[PDB]
Amino acid sequence: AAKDVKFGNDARVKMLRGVNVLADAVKVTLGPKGRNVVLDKSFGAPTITKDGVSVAREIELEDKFENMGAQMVKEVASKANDAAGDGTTTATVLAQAIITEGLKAVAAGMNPMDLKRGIDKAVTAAVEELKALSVPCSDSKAIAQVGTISANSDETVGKLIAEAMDKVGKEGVITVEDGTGLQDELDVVEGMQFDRGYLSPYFINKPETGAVELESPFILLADKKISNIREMLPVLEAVAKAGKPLLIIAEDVEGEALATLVVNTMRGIVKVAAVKAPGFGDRRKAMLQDIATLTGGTVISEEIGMELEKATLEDLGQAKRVVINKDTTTIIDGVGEEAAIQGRVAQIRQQIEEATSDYDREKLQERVAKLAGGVAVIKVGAATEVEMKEKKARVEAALHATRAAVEEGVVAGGGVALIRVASKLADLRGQNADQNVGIKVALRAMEAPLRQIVLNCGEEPSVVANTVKGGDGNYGYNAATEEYGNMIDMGILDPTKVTRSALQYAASVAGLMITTECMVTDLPK
Amino acid sequence: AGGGVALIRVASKLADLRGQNADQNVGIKVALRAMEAPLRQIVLNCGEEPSVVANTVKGGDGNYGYNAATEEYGNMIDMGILDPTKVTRSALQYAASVAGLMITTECMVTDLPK
Amino acid sequence: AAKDVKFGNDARVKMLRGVNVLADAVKVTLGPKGRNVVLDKSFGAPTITKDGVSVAREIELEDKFENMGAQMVKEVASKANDAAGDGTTTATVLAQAIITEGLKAVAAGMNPMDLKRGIDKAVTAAVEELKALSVPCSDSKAIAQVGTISANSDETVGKLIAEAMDKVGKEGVITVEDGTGLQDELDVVEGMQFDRGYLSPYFINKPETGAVELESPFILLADKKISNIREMLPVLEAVAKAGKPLLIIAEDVEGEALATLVVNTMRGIVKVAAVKAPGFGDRRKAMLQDIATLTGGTVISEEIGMELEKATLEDLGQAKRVVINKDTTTIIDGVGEEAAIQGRVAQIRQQIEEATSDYDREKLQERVAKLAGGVAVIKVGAATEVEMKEKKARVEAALHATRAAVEEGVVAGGGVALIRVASKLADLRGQNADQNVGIKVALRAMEAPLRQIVLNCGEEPSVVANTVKGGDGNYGYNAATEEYGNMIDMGILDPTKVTRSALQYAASVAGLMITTECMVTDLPK
Amino acid sequence: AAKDVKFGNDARVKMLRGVNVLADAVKVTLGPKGRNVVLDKSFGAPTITKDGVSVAREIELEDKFENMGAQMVKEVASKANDAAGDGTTTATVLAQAIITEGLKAVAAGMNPMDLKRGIDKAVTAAVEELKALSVPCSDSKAIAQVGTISANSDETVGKLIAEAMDKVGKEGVITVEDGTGLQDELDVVEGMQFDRGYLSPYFINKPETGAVELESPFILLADKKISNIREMLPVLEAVAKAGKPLLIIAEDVEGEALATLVVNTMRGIVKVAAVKAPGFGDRRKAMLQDIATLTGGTVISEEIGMELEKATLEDLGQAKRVVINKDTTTIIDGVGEEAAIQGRVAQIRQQIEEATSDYDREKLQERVAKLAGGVAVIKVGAATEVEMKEKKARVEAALHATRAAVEEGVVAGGGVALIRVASKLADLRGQNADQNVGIKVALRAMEAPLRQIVLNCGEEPSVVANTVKGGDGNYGYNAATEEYGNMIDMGILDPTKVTRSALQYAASVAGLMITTECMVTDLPK
Repeated sequence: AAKDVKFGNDARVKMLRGVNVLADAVKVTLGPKGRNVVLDKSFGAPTITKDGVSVAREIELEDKFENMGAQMVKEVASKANDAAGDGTTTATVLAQAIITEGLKAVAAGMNPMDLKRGIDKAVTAAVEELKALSVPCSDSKAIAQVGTISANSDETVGKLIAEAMDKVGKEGVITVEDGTGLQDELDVVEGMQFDRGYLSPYFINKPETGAVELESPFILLADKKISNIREMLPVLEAVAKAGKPLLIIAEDVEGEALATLVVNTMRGIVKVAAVKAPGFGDRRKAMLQDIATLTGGTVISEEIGMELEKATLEDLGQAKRVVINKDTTTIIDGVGEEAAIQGRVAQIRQQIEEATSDYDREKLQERVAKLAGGVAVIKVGAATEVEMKEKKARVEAALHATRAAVEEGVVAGGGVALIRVASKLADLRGQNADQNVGIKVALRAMEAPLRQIVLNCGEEPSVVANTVKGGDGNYGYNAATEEYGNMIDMGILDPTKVTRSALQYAASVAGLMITTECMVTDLPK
Repeated sequence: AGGGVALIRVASKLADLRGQNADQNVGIKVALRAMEAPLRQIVLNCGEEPSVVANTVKGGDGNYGYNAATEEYGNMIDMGILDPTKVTRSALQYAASVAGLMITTECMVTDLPK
Repeated sequence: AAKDVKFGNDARVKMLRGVNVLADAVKVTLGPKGRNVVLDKSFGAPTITKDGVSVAREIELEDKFENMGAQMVKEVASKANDAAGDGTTTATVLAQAIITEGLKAVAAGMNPMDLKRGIDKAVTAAVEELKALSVPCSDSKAIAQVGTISANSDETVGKLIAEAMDKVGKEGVITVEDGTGLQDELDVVEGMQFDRGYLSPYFINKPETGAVELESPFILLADKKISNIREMLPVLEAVAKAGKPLLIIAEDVEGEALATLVVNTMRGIVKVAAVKAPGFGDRRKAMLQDIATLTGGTVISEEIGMELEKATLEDLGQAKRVVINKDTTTIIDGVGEEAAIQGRVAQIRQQIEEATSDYDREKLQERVAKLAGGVAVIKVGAATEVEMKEKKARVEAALHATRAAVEEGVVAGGGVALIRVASKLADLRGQNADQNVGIKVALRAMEAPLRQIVLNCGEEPSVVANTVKGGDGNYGYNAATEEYGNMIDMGILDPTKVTRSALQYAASVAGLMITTECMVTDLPK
Repeated sequence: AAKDVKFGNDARVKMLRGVNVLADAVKVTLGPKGRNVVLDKSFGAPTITKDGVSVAREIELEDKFENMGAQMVKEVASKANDAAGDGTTTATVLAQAIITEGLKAVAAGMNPMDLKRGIDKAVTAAVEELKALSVPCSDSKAIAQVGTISANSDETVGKLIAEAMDKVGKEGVITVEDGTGLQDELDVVEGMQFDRGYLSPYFINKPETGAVELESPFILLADKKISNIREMLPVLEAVAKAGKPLLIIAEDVEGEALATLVVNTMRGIVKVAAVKAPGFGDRRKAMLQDIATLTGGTVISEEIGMELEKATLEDLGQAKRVVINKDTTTIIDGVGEEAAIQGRVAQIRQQIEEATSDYDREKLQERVAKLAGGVAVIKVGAATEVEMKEKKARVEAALHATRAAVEEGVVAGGGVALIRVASKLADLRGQNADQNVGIKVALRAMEAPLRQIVLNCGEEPSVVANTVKGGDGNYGYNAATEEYGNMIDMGILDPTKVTRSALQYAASVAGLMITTECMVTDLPK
């Protein structure tokens, strides 16, 4: 209906002022000396937290425009978390910094399109100057130190992780279950994991992690699209019995039978979830077959004349547990006998011999790895339910950030990482003044994360920063101890992956906004 | 020659075209000066005075234009900057259709703001 | 009483918005393709003009602050006119240009104090790059061409001037009287001129020129300060008779007898005017003596026991006409007999022989020059009163601008002068970005004057400027003909002095304003 | 004080809307089928008239700007009347026409400065195309027909004029006095007339004509400026006796003794009036001498040592009547004896023999003419006071318009004159479209005057115009008879001088306004 449209300053100041809220309202839970943000709840008591993520989710403004802004940068930062395991709070505070100075420039008479390049250059450079500091993390000794710092100095964790990776390689699968009663457990089981997520939220039964979890469920393997729920019934009812939930893996599921299951397992009538099959094309119909052998089931395709109506509970796959992120599935321990599995491996092991191309080769070594190096399972320790559910968490967080260190290393955390990088590129230049500025902006805006935590401590950031700059190396300022030194030795660091993601995604958005001339939203009625 | 020149080119030749009464000669000048738009615009999305870039593309001939991306002139065709003819035509005609109708409208009838 | 006080943006935007009026309301009467500005009068018909000066005088805003700004820049430009003979309209439009971009900068985050330096450097440089183009004007042939272009191609004028300067040196005195009936007249008379102005306006009887004029007046020469009007009466009454006005030259005249005469010759009771004696110290009491011999009178000092009460009409000086600018007096043809004058010269001619220092020398060659090379008098031609009063004007304007060419040459007028200069200094830099910008601002702001006249012609300035830049030399754009070429040959030029003054004074102000943080005015009540 | 300033449309629409009143409120009293305009008076009854001049005087609007406009065009039209003897109403309606279409153009996107030229060309052309139709008026037969039509078909007048011109040449002086009792009288007396007006209004004792009249007054002839009223007393009192008024002729009279007499003859204490002497320079001191011999008095200059204090009533000039317009004096019958006058002529008659130049010659034949061909005096007829004062008027109006016919002929009046001219110049063109339009505008705007009178008759002007155009020659439309034919034969015509003046002055103004971008007036407080 009748829209409202704004251009120029207006269209932007709204965006700015709009993000300034999302920012200012998160840049406090920053660091160790971070403050509390109270998030009013409806029924019950307010929620008091310092989790910059939860504080974000609850942001949404009145003025349709301001909101629009604050709703974009909000949307991008969320991506950093999706990749690394943290940073979103950082991203957000970075973005704010660029945008604040960017728009301060644009409106001063400089070209937007250049300021965007100057910025992207200054970044593309700093992203590498950053890969410099990156200090490897390959030996299972250093892996321990990481997980140990991610669990708040709990040595028990660090080891647990290291012991796990040393069983399936730092490129393997790792899951965390619940404990059976004190004494941490660890063992390897036939499993798998592919890059597919849930088809729609709601299936979500654990809004804490933001994913789904089904125990001893049944799996549906059918090659084709599913719209007519009718095809389901003969199986959705054979699965109402035995009282076990169901997982759906097929070419896809559209609006009909989709919005159907989204409601049935919503009232509590047989819980089910679905996700697109793996990959596409001709290799799709093959990968899907592995999952079948892996879970003692059968593939249901139309190419051989099989219908979803003529399928009992025997033709279904089955495992002892499965998880499914926003964009990541993962099967744990399947019924498949080590006979048809070790044999399916032999068939694929030969597919590599009759290899005629490099591509055909790659996608085969991948298919095997996931199928032979099963999955790692860590059952957290214990001593009372309350403590068990707390360690479980610190483990996931640790394991996570660890993985991301193994990949691109780790670097002087706590805000230095950036001030360091950005202190070298002081000579970087572009083609026109309007681009040189697009840079200075991007640098001065990396001094933010630190300058902030130094502020959540009532200590003049003006200085603490100036001083961290007046040196070199991993020399930083420890937020907690209020004394300087080597940030790495002091145990203050973040995987490199994240300090990067946060710097890039922040840049992405800020850019777009600096190069925006028009906004179109509904009318305040 | 795409990227806005196509038009400025054509419209630069027809500088002698005339009609029957002043009120028609003007109906022309209007239509020409309005073809210098598309270019004059992209030249604006680059913060470069369109006033000039246009004037200069006019002060020549052939497929000589201004490359928006490179910020340097030359042969628009060689430089890989072009649009099928069909389109640069369609757009010029349909735009004309409408504008016409509106310029020859004396009455509008719509529901009441309630 | 209760003041209102503003700081920061506020204090400035008011100033800006305040000058934007004074500017935008004068930058139209610019050039040959200039428009008309109507200045409402009370009783009678509106005044229609294109004289950017008259349009200024009538500017004064409501909002005490906006007015404050517009009232400063207004005050400085007026100085250009005072020195050269034009430029004020230019100064004003220049000022606008700097300030508009300066404040656009300050408020963008740059240092004010630097922007001021960057600007002043960019100027101090361009001022010389300008003395380059300056093409001399010493031979009485080129002098003619100037006066001729200042009189709108009237050769008769150009000659008149040249013939005049060739009688008292290009460093002499020149005045324009009224004609006696066709046929231009020219002759030399015993006179003098010193750097002193009226003590207060009002004495002004010709608000057109803005000065005072007294015919066949009496002169008062007394060495001392005058506060008690009582001392005057014995002479102010001997001067009510004979019906001639009176000129006062004494050490000074303070609040008492001053605000006294300011009112007496206001009602029409004996017209009088006063001005500080010449120079100061010991040489003051001497210079003043020359004026006496020069005008057949006597000096009245307290050092010999002379009182202002005991002075008849015989002890008074007398001439046939005197003028007195804002800061310039000038005596024309005095009663002094060529006996005591040619003798006073002989006395001073020797003072130079017994010269012991370079200073003592200088101030003696000056005293003689003014006393020996009397004054030039040009009685304009005729043929009806209406035409006579029109040529008289074109002569003053011409003579004026000429003088200013003789001093610092002439240069490609009509806005090029500047675009030229400012096109070379493209490499000029300072110490910090915030100073480099203080420059770019000052250059881009010199392209204004032209960019404007090109606008009073409906021709895209964007181009006409770009094109005048894309060359070199005195190559410009003729506003009148709408065709390019050599601005000098085409007869389009302004004395160098002025194009300088206007650029400097404009700079002065803009500077101050860019370095202002507080404004203090009365309350809107 | 605090001014208000407007630019662009605003500055103009105000002016337009402002004139539209002055116009619309006068363009009705136009022609023979003209309507009545009621002009409220304070004390008494409203004034009902059709004299577009009187209706103008009483216009002055509220909105400072609209007024400004309506006050300019109002001021220029008044000039037409000053030269010719009519037209002001026409000028005003012309101006309106140009301005209305001009600004309609400017604001449409065309250049103002061009539109002004296009217009001025179209005029400069039409002004001549007009000198075509101009049909001579030299023979005392055609002169009669003119005066006769200017007196509303009263043959008696026409003759009176003709008989008068035939006594002092169509280049002589003619005045209208009051009658002595029926039977028109006519005779020649020693008099003179120069181009000088009253120094300030108020002296005006007959606000009907707008001039001054003194019977059997004394005259003051003094060569010099007069500021100190003191110099007067010894004579202003010798003139209080004898009870006769006084006329002042001197180099000039400034602020002092001026604002002095302006008040003394205001309370009724001895009526006096003053006017600048004739011409300037050296010939001024001579012309003034004639006036002396002419009026049996003596010249009072400072060059021979004469003071205004030492002058009785014998040294004063004297005549039997004098008149003084806005810019025209005129002496009637002086005491000078035909001895010193016929002798002064002989002295000047020789000045011509010893003639060395063409200029010196001219100004001598002029001095004699005015002095030898005295003045004509027409004492209107009678039969009751009321009718006598009515004929007197019709005579002045007639005599006037006649003079103006003798000079530049006469042409098809009643609005055709213009439509005719403007119908030929249909091919006239300029340099750019924006100038061709500046023409079309100026032509279509000449069809106004007619188009209007045709409207004050409820007859579609659309046609009557179209039809007068569709022919040629002096073929027009008679407003009164409502039938066409030869406008000259039908007795419908206006001196050429006026139809010109009105077309030019109207153009002048309209121009200026079309080329105005700024207005500056006081604040509505």
